[PDB]
Amino acid sequence: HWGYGKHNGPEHWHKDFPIAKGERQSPVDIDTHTAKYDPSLKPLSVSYDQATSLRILNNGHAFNVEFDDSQDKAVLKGGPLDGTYRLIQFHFHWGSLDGQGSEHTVDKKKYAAELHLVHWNTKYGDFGKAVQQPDGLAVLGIFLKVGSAKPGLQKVVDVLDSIKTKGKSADFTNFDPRGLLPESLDYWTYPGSLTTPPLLECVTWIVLKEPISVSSEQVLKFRKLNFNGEGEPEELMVDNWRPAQPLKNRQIKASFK
Ligand SMILES: Cc1ccc(S(=O)(=O)NC(=O)Nc2ccc(S(N)(=O)=O)nc2)cc1
Ligand SMILES: [Zn+2]
Repeated sequence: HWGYGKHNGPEHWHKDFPIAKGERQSPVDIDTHTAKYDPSLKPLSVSYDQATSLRILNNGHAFNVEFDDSQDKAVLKGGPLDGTYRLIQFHFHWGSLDGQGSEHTVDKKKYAAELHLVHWNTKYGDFGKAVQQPDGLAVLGIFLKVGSAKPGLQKVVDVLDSIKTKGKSADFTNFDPRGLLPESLDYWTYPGSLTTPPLLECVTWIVLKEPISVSSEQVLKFRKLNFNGEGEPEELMVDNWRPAQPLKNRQIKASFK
């Protein structure tokens, strides 16, 4: 019964998930002047050409577009990563207003939303094992700002009416996640966690510098989703973001000067 409300929100999570106050929690503020360029960081390799999307699910906190991760079909490699990480799902976090919604912040700036492409390290065999490892996951984070529409997002937006409430899913095949990527793959990277319960400290975060633009109409449709199940009182799925957590003993590295 954790959530994003007054009585079950991020400030309450530590009672069920003590790791909420751990040493490598996410998200964080990215202080751009303190992040250090790391010349040894390899270029990021995003290989989504063979992606097989399957389904879209409202899980009561966000919506997940799920992929077939039983073969190396859509993988993330390079950058700070050792080995091959398979795409399992993507989802977003967003606000009730355009001035908030992202989890990561940049010099304390909040974006309207944040896209998370979640990948797991193939050396651990499946997602459940990977989340128990400090290098188990790689999440590619992409900021959304409100401006021009993102054409590649529209197919997602248009199916949302069919998964309005918690527990609803719909077929979502042949979706190409390359249409959600910005031009540049310049990034910041640091060791962190899942940003929702169970908050496991198993994530290498790769957060892209360049946001994508989405239209006001696109984000408004995100905000029509429901946290609640069908036949329960309507509570709009908005402000499903965790705020910035203490950086503690971590350095954020940049791939770019
Ligand atoms: C092993 C296992 C653990 C947790 C789940 S889950 O579906 O209940 N939770 C989960 O997937 N959490 C999660 C949390 C945060 C993020 S995030 N927001 O950091 O990208 N992605 C996924 C499933 C299998
Ligand atoms: Zn997320």
